[PDB]
Amino acid sequence: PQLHYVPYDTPVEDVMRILKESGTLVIRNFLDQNTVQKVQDEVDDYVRNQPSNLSLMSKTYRCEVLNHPWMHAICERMFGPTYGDYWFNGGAILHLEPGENTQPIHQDHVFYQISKWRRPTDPDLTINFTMALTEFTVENGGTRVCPGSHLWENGHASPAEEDMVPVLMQPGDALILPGSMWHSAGANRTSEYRRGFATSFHPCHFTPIESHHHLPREMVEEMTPLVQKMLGFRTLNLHNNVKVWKAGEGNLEDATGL
Amino acid sequence: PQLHYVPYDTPVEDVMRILKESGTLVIRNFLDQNTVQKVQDEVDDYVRNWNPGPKYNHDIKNVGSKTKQPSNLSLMSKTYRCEVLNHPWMHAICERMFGPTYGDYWFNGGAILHLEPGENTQPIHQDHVFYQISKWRRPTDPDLTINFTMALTEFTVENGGTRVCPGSHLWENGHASPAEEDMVPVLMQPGDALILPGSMWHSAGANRTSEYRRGFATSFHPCHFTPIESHHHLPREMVEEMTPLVQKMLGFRTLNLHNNVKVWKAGEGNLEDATGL
Ligand SMILES: C=C1C[C@@]2(O)[C@]3(C)CCC(=O)C(C)(C)C3=C(O)C(=O)[C@]2(C)[C@H]2C(=O)O[C@@H](C)C(=O)[C@]12C
Ligand SMILES: O=C(O)CNC(=O)C(=O)O
Ligand SMILES: O=C(O)CNC(=O)C(=O)O
Ligand SMILES: [Fe+2]
Ligand SMILES: [Fe+2]
Repeated sequence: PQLHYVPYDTPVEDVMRILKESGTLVIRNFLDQNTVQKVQDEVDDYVRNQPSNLSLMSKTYRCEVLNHPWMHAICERMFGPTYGDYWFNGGAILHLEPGENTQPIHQDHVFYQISKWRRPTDPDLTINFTMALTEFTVENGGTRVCPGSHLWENGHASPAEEDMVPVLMQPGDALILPGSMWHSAGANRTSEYRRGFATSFHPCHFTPIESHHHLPREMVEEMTPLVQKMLGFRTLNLHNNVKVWKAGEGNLEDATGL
Repeated sequence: PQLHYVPYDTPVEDVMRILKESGTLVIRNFLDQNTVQKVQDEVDDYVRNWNPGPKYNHDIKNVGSKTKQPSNLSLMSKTYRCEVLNHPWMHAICERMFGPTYGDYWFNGGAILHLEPGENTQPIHQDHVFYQISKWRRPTDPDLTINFTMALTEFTVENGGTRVCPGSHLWENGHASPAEEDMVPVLMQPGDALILPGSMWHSAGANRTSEYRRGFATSFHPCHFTPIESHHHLPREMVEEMTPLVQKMLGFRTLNLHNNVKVWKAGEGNLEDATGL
């Protein structure tokens, strides 16, 4: 167990092996700097002086970020074998004000009640992709992980604060956070904001944190068929090819003429 | 255990008690006959199957293309969505079965259960089999889903009335299905309903009569599970006429987990706020 910084061209099989062994990693140059700027600009345009879904606020988020090949290559190998389809769970902007204290160390899957039935050898209930807007430093509250704690049994006490390993990222790097990885944001002891944005996916049989059916139709039709399924507009296929999120007998996209 | 037939005014505690011991039961007079007949009429009025007259009628113009495929029961039948889904027995049981562990529940799926004459016996199964998380679940854990099978026609042994195996909900997950001789047919009049948790081994019988065995099913499951059916193709006029309870059941409102954490949100607010319900 150890925090690994790997390049963008790392083989997918190496990321999964590091994910199983260490429970987290950082994929550098996950997004290019211009995509990092576009999503912040689009969010700033929407909430120009209340924030809603990131896919509603940012065209780059729903058209570019949610089509990221790394997110889908990882999610396919993590959820595919057991659950079949996956879809978008939630997405937020992670903005730390200067002077913010250390966030409590937690696992993301704690709000799944079925996580208590889960065993550390089972596939994760959700996975998070935390992408850096500003740089992440140990002093501005960058996310801290506890490599290997994803294998701890249910009910294991949170890691001690001294066992937390800060994650250092340039803008565009991504930290991969499976739902079982103990982690928390640090205390921003600097004068500037530490800003990041995240995506999360989970099995299609799980209800997402966010619904996207308040989004206008043109916003939906400009999405790829993959992102449309991610955001809850297409019927999902379980591993047995039994279908959930159906429209009576047929597909939801056929009933809505997507 | 034993298959219990209980009257409508049975206390809620006794019903959940029976569900814990035997894993299933029937509530007599769950619905009145006229209500379940309204659902069928509304379904027939939506599908609009061609009904051949007494003799050939020399049809030329406007032939065919009238029949629609069956959609959600909440879309086809106003009685289903405006009355059946507000049933106090469904919500009393779902509250006590899902509330303490999952918080909110919502609609999972409906079904038109019509057994053809000569239909053979259905494989004996558990309804929660299509939840992969059922392999992690213990028999003492709460159920992953519950089904309410309401009879439209009479349910008999010969017409393939649903069979249950009382107590089989407590078997370990690796347990083989019950033998055919273990199954207990469920005899029901129109309006009765079979209460069917996801862990109860059951199956439709062979319909060895010349008439259809007809009925309707509702199912609910915890709010953190994705329902079989989506209802977001439904017209907005339809959603406005459902109760706030049914709007939450059919996926138009934000759901609350047990720890007051919200899922099915609209960004940071409620879905019903972003849609202006
Ligand atoms: C909005 C959320 C909900 C999320 O904050 C929730 C469930 C929010 C409420 C919580 O009790 C905690 C603090 C336990 C929590 C997490 O700890 C997460 O981690 C989650 C699951 C986030 C996550 O994992 O990914 C980011 C992108 C995100 O938007 C997510 C889905
Ligand atoms: O913002 C961060 O660095 C970490 N945030 C979380 O883990 C969270 O919000 O669940
Ligand atoms: O039709 C019946 O009596 C029982 N049906 C089922 O168990 C089913 O459709 O899953
Ligand atoms: Fe987190
Ligand atoms: Fe069944």
